Amino acid sequence: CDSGTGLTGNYSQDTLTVIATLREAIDLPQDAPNRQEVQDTARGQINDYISRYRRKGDAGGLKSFTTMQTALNSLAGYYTSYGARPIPEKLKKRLQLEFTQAERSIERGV
Repeated sequence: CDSGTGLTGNYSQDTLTVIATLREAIDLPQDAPNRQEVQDTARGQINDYISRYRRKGDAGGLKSFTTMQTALNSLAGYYTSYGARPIPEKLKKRLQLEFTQAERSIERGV
């Protein structure tokens, strides 16, 4: 589609920045009755990070990075035929688990 970019995967800031678009998609303001469209913009980042800036700081235990791949598969699951139906378990669970694992964990609370 458009593999390649200039991403630099700075660090943590870049980690939340990417998921931030995802977490915003699952529950974007009422100014976007198309959680799927906004997700499209995120897809670009994926190709950029995964298809241009895959390198980073893989300490060999990153629980967040592993989720990015777990939720990624789930995300695209919702965009399927654009099913405007209740967020499936794997979607909500992965997005919730990812949103929480992303938002909750990165938030540094527990």
